[PDB]
Amino acid sequence: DYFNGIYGFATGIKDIMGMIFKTDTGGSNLTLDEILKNQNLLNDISGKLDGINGDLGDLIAQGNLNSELAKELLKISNEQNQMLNHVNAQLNAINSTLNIYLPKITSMLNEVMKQNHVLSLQIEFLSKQLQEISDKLDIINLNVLINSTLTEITPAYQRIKYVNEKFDELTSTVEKNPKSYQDNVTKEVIENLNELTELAKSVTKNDMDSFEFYLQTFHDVMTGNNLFGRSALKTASELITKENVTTRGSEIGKVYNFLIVLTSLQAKAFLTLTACRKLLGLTDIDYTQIMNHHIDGQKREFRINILPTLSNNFSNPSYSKNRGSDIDDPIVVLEAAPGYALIGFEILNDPLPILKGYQARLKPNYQVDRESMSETIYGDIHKLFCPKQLEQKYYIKDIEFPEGYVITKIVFEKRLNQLGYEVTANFYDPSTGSIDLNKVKVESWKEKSCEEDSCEDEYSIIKAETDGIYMPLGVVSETFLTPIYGFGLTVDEKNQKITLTGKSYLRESLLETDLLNNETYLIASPDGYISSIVENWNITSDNTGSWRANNNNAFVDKADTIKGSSSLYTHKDGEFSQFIGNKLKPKTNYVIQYVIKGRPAIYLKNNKDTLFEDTKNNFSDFQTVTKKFNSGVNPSEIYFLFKNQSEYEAWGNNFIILEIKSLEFLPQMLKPEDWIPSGNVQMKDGGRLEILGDGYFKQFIKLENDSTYHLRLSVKGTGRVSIIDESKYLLFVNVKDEDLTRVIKNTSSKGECFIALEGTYVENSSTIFSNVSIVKE
Amino acid sequence: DYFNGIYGFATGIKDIMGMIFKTDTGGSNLTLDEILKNQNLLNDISGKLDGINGDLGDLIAQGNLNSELAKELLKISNEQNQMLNHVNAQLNAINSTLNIYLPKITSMLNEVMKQNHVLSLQIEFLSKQLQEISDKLDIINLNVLINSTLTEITPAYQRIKYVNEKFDELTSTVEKNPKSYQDNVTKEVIENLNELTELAKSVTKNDMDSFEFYLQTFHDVMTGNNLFGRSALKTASELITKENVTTRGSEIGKVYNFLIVLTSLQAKAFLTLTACRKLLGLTDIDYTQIMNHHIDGQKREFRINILPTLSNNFSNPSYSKNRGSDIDDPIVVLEAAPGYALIGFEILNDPLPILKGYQARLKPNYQVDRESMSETIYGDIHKLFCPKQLEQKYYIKDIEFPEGYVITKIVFEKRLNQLGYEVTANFYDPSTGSIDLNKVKVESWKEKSCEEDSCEDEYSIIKAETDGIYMPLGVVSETFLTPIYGFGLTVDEKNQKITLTGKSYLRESLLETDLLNNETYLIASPDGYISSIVENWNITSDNTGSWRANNNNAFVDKADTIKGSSSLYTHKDGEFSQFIGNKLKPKTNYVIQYVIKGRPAIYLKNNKDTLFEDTKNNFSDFQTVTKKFNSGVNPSEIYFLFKNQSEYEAWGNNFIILEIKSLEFLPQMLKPEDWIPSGNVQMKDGGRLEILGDGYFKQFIKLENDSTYHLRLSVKGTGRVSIIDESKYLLFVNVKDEDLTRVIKNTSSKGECFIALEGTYVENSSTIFSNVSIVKE
Repeated sequence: DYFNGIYGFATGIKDIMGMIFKTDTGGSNLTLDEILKNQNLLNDISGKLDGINGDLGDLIAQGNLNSELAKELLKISNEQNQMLNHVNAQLNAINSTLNIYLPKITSMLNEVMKQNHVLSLQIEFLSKQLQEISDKLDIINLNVLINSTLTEITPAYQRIKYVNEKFDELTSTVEKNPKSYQDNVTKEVIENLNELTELAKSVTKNDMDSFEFYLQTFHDVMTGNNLFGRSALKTASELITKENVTTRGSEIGKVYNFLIVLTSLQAKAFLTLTACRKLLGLTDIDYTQIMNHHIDGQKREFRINILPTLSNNFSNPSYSKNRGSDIDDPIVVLEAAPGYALIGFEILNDPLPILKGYQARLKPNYQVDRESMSETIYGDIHKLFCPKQLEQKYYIKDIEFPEGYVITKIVFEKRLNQLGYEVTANFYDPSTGSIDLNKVKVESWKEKSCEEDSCEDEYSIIKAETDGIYMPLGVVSETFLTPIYGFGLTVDEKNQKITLTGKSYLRESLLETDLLNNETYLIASPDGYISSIVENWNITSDNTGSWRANNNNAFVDKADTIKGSSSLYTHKDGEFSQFIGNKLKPKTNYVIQYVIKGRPAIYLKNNKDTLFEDTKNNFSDFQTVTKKFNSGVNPSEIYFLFKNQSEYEAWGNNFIILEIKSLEFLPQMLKPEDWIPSGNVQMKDGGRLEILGDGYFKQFIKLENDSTYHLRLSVKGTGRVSIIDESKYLLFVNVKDEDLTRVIKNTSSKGECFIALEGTYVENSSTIFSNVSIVKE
Repeated sequence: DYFNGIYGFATGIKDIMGMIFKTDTGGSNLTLDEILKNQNLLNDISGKLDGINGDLGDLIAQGNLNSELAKELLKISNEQNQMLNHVNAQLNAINSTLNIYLPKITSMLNEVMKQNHVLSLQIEFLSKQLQEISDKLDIINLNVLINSTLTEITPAYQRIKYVNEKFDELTSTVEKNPKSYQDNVTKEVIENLNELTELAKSVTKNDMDSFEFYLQTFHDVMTGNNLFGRSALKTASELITKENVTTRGSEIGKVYNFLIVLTSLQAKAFLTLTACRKLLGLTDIDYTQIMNHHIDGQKREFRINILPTLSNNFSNPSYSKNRGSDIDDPIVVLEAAPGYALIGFEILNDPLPILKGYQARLKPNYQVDRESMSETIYGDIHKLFCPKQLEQKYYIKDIEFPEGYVITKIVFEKRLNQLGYEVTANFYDPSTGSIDLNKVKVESWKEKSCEEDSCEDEYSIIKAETDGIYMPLGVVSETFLTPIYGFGLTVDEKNQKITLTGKSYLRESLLETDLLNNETYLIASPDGYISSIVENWNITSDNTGSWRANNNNAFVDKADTIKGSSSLYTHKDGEFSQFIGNKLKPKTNYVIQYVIKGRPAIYLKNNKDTLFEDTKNNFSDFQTVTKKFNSGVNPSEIYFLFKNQSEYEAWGNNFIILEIKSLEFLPQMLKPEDWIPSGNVQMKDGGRLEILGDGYFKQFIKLENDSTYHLRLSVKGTGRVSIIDESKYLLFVNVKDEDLTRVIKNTSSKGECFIALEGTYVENSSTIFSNVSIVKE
């Protein structure tokens, strides 16, 4: 969805305050002292004693009686009236409370709970994100300045977080007015009474020589007004900018995220304080002024003396050793739509090495639209990034366009292990969010020698080791998706690892909107996918939409196994159905992912073939799994079939399936169609040209004198290859199972030559070729 | 301005504490500001009694009874009414009591806030300077002490600062005051019993095993009466005096700033305690004596076992790289008026490399007068400190003097890149001030004379790189200006750093005054200029006896503290005229400096020429401008014109215009007037001998065969230098546009010896030399 930034969050908390600030208390002195469990018991005493006292008082008021007897009875009347009066006073306090106050207070509290929950959904993400950041940071070589802020802040932070947690949860677990805690029977007045008493005790403890001291000093330490003025913000900046912290997002991303965490903490605490006050008696204190002032102070700090020092450069978070190829010329294009813009990348490998690219339209001041977003998946990216036992040329540049431009299309080129690329940017307007389509800039070469002389040099090379090259792995994006104006590759072959890097507009993307208190619209980096062919794959709304269950044991049930999320539940016959055939293009790969608990029965069936089925694994706690498959020759009828099992209990949701864009290649001289078989030989889909025994393939191929040619191919099954010009062997090599790498030098093929793809000559032989590549140098 | 020391601040605090100790009413002379508790109790009793009396009275009104059975009821009614009159007397007494108590309290708090602000203004400056240490105190290697001490001290410090800020909210109640000062006619009884409950709470949090405790233990640690001694002050010194703090002032100045901060904090906290206890009823215990006790204890500690360990040495704060020169022999004289003495230096670079020095009279015990101070600006000092393209010699020579002596004139001399300097001090009486003019000392470069004839030894040399050397930059003084007895230069050509350093009387300048609580008239080190040809150069307030507001809207924008500090204001016609043509001297460079916001029209003219203008750069908030300009050929009529750039609103202040002392040179044998124009050649302003096309300048010069000579000159225009005897060419070199460095050995002279400054045969490019320097070695 959206994250409306710290200013919008503060406005939300201020509106919650303005709501609770007004409603009512009637004074009503909610002191816990009231026994509050004898509203029944005292009533009996009150009634009986009232009757007795009335009878006796009327007997006296009859008059006409022995004088001293009258005095005696009058004294008895006085005593009884005193006892009864204090008793009914206690009862009247209790009952006045349990009729006037608890309904009012319960209503206001129930109201404050929901909006609190809503605002907590605005930072749920960054919570876990800062948890992860804390996991991967090391404080070696810290200065005394660090220990300074640590001891200056840690108790206040401890207690502020603790109180926010405790109160916020107690807002929920307090019975609401349905019971009204009334005298109804009992044990409602044990448990709901215990919880109400605990709420009372907590809120009471918030008015003393503490917790308006803790809040204030916390704010001060943040702003950096302590005994020698070292804002914890700055020391956190220093700690984060220290390396070994290579995770998603750049410096600015991480520090701003930190400040989001802390500011949300402070605002939550202010809300809690005001709620406590109103929950007690009187003297409401409009804290909104102080809260806004403190938030603006911390933001001014962050803006002035930290932000201009940080980098928007962001790298892949991890690496991975992988075996790629050399006989191929893979070319990859990531071209956003004409009205779109690149907004980050991601590399996954678990189904297969896959680069993913997001794209979207732009809103002013470098803000992204939630919709119009799109994820695109690409194929064997390792084959572009990884060799197989041969060196790799990597041209490395810090390509960056001028300000106002946005990287709009990144095309990759690997030509005979020379890895360059193409970065093209368009013009964009921050004031209107509009991206121009008629003012572009291009970058064809990827070094500094071409940067200063337009001459080809200054790449870097990697000598292919055995196990595999450390290729990029993980997410390539800022913590908040953002159009980038800088990009580059910075491989360090010293240890055989590659690294991508870009420069983000995040700085200016926020400096115009948030730190100036305007409507901010960011988007947290999507941890997983965002779209799917399965419509409403994210079943949560208790509605199936295109989903369909043909059995009442298959139901939607937002609280399938828990109210936290829905996961289509099926037991012993439960089947969730969805026609999906119309969207899967034939002969195309697809990756599948879903979070499943139990052992469900999953099917991709067109009533004739089940393109995929998994019915084996049993998952206690919603294990997600990912598999792949290629669409059949005609999947136009395939359904989605979430069945339960033969019989079992099943859970499952977020059934994501996406097209894996097949990897393409550069042109060559060879053509998979110009081949000439010679009996007992059959070519395959990938121009494989398998020798089915005794026979061969050939294809006439024209050469020139002053041109160099690189012949590359691999075979499945032993065989041979021969380039005979007309009688002379321009080449003749025996190959068993390996990648041919011969490079024919300057030689004018007389007339025409051809490659006699002759494998071995026995009956049971199968010499299958892979990549008939005669790429000319 | 002025600053009256820790003792003066304690005097102010004690004065105000006495003031509040003597102002109140009684009433609570028998109560404890439970005036309210008894007041409400009495009110309830009056209400119930009145309700009873009403029923008795109307039952009487029914009448129709026996006389005695009525007359007895009549007597009972009389008794009840008299009882009600009695309680009404009591309650009216209480009403009048609190009705006097409250408004006096309000007025007292008003006065407390005013005077507290007036005092805190006198530490506000030196509070900020503590951050100039904060940024550069990244100190390590003994951090265990500054972990222990901080972990032990910082809670009490936080709490004290918090309590203090409760008096900004006191100021908020001061703001409230005018809303209820007028309706004090028995309406306050619940109006102004609210509207201050914040304070009524804060004060209650000043008892009971609490804040008093924190103040006490804080004092105890600062003095160092802890478990193991080690006052936080000692470790604070051990931190601040170490590891490249490299900011103005010495160990003494900085540690003293620290102690000023701490003692000022404590004094303000004691004032707050007593102000609270004067409110909230009364007990009237003057903490005066205890406060003076604690302050004197901390001062005794600081004097005894910290002050001796400190040094009065101090470096310049910053360096700057600037291409200097070797063709010039710059001589600089820094001499005070006879009744004055130098108190510190300052190097500015922004409008130009410029050296500033302050000189002033003396108050006894090494103190300085406010209005006797004066600033002086000298020219391009890089020409004195930095070479160009050659080496340069520097007489590192740590001059000193006996006590009672004070530096009075420092003369700088760069001769053939030999940099030495003569320092001339005078004698002075610590008592009565009275520098005497007849007991002087001169130690120029001959501190080696006592043991070695080579007075010219004990120096160093730097080789000029292509871009210049790190010349000193910033302020040369102690945190408080002070006549210095020590001075020297300690260049480090290992990193091309030139360093100025001296010794300050600070130790003595205070050891007799502040640790003895006497007068302590100090001056904090300024941060910019303090004098200007512009009178009231900032603004006084509402009064611009220097300025002439020709328009009406050309008023003072804030005119009183509302837009922060003073700023002239102009909009749509606005202008402030001020005739200054009498204070400018023709053909003299003058520095311009001022702070502005928005779009102003900067004008310096005599209605006949714009000597300077700025009509652009609409700044966000009060940006300062600093540029340069030369006085025209006749500035007698010029005056200032701060107008508005355009229809917009403008702001501006701190208009500074100062004369720059042009640089001076040692004498040399070549004379400009002795030049012989021989054919279409004329002299220039800078003595440049413009060779108009063809021709040459010549001038007879008697060289001697005993000494070595040095001719140097830079030219504009292709030319030839020609030193010929009557027969022989002693020198004949040609020059295009560059400098010239020639060393002639024993010059065999034949009487007719001269140099002919000849260009080349280019009629357009007039050959223009710069420095006719035949300086004799």
